[PDB]
Amino acid sequence: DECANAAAQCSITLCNLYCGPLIEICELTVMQNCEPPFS
Repeated sequence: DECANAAAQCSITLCNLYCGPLIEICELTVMQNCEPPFS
């Protein structure tokens, strides 16, 4: 999925692109593994 890839890519800019509700767990995971907001 794109939402999955977005998290795997450590990007908020991808997270929001498709994750909808999962934006939260997406951003959360990206926080968890990485230093968002992605550039």
